Amino acid sequence: SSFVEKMKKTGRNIIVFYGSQTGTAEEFANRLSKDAHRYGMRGMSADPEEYDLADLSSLPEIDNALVVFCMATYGEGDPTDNAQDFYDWLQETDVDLSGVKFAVFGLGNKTYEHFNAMGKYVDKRLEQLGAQRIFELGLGDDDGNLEEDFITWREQFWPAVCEHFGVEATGEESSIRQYELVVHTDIDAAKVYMGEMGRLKSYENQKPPFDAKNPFLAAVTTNRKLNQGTERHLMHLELDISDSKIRYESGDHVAVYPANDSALVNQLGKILGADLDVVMSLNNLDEESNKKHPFPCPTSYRTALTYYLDITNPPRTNVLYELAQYASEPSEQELLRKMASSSGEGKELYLSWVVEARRHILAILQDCPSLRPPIDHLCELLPRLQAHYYSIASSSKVHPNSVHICAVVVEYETKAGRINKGVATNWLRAKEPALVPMFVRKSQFRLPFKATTPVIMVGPGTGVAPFIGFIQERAWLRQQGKEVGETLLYYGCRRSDEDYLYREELAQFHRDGALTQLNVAFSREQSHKVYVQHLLKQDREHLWKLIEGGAHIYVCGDARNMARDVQNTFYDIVAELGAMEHAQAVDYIKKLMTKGRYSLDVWS
Ligand SMILES: Cc1cc2nc3c(=O)[nH]c(=O)nc-3n(C[C@H](O)[C@H](O)[C@H](O)COP(=O)(O)OP(=O)(O)OC[C@H]3O[C@@H](n4cnc5c(N)ncnc54)[C@H](O)[C@@H]3O)c2cc1C
Ligand SMILES: Cc1cc2nc3c(=O)[nH]c(=O)nc-3n(C[C@H](O)[C@H](O)[C@H](O)COP(=O)(O)O)c2cc1C
Ligand SMILES: [Ca+2]
Repeated sequence: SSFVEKMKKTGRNIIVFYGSQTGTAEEFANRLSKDAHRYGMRGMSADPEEYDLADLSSLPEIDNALVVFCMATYGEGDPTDNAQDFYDWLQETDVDLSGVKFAVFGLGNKTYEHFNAMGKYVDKRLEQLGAQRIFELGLGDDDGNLEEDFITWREQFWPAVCEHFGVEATGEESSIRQYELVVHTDIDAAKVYMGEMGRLKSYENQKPPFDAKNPFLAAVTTNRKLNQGTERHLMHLELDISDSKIRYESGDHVAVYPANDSALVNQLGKILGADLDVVMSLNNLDEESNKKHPFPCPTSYRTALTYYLDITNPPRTNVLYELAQYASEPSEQELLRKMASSSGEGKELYLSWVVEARRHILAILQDCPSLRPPIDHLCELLPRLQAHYYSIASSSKVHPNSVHICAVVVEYETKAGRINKGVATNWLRAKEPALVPMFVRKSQFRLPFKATTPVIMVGPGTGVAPFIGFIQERAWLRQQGKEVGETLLYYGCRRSDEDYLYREELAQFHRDGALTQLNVAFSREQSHKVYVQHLLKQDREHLWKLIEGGAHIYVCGDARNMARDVQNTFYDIVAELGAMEHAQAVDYIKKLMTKGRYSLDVWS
């Protein structure tokens, strides 16, 4: 299957590939594909992995061929896994792509080292190869508002396509269902999905290998509150992976498929007067597509809203639009409709009423009571429930049959006056010591190859997680008689008497000599604030010495402000004691990252 041939046979001329890991690039690519119709074109969205991009040179065979790439960037400016083959292709190929027309929208996050590196590389590479850019590279920023970055970009993409191929707005704009409903009245239980992903019964009859499509149901053997206060809830979990064949190393991530709050799901059924226990199936009206269902079908609505659908984040604009038609009351519909406009008051109303106020789907149906959409249409609009990532807090050398998690429970109050709860954390929190569907995702965050190499670990708050495993492995290495270099932890929290994670464990590790140094910064213990970077600055002399000697630096935690301040402080350090300019120090540090001596495991 050549993607070009498939376009020819299904009559399409616009193909939008998506580089996606948590499914955002997918919806974006899907939304572009459906837009084609308004401009007299026929487009399709596709997963690059399922094809050979070297076929891009056969695109001229289709009249008015146009390829659009929605690419997301991951770990150290790399391609999502489904686009690794494509990336590999782009670097070794020197094929001539004259005649190919393209546009690229990258999904990125300014708070990461290589911002939108994938999108930038694809766009730059296609031009070098000869293709013709039909519109400027799009730079979505998940730190600002990705959605807005998208609709803004889209609004200027279509017109630009219209002007190049000589087409126009068919005017037409009638919401088209992508799936068709079918109720299953006479259905056996052995044929109904109860929340497993991929293969039916995969949860009950567990067989390896276990990965994202076949999660291992680990038993929760330990779940204890790590902090003293009751204002927040930091917890430590231990997951049994015995009999799973799963392997991991300190630094890797453990992902889990949670379930929504059962009461919130019930509230939804009640505000839609829908019997959630009705088994059903949603079939793709495009018989030639691979996505026969938006999620494992057949399955009840309850199972769908609890295990396969994201009903907690703020809905994207295109979702608020389709739902407007179910708003009888004049003023409520008004509200919803505009919320999709590019800019104007509509952008502002969306950011304020939906995003800032953090209104989820229920919250909306509650603040627009006239709005009574059918449960099956909603089930098609909403995004999939994603796996959630946590930095493994254990060393496989010490706990080969157990994966540890250190996490803070997300719970806060919204402007709208509701109590918002985090899906995975509240779900994990209610797990009594009983199963969690998980899988390990390999990372590049790793202890030095040589045990004698020093390590500087900077992890405030839950950022301390991967380091708990690092410390265990380093203590275990001293025990096996190996010589180990210095091991310093720069931890931080608010008050030694409230959120000091693993206080006794770390204190004990230090007493034993495993932890060479334990430096904690309490940000709210005195007048002003003490952060990890301040302690890092004070130790400039020693850190420089270790750094000049070949030490490995690790930073884990808040990506927004922490990661950048800690890095700014390491800049100053190298600049002050390295006898060089700031800009040379920035170079210095950035070189360490490429040598693998300054590793980052940051999130937000
Ligand atoms: C590679 C990686 C590693 C990670 N490692 C860890 C780890 O070791 N430990 C850990 O605890 N977490 C970690 N995280 C964060 C973790 O994956 C989840 O995002 C977190 O546990 C929250 O999930 P949730 O499902 O409970 O929240 P969700 O339901 O997904 O909700 C989260 C969203 O709620 C919003 N939010 C949170 N607090 C507020 C507030 N006061 N006001 C307004 N909005 C708010 C934010 O917009 C946030 O994006 C990691 C993330 C990545 C990508
Ligand atoms: C582990 C991880 C690593 C990331 N690395 C980068 C990065 O290097 N550069 C960047 O611009 N954005 C980075 N991001 C942000 C994503 O690119 C952004 O959230 C995007 O919307 C994800 O798209 P997806 O849902 O389609 O996979 C990262 C996100 C995660 C969870
Ligand atoms: Ca010290």
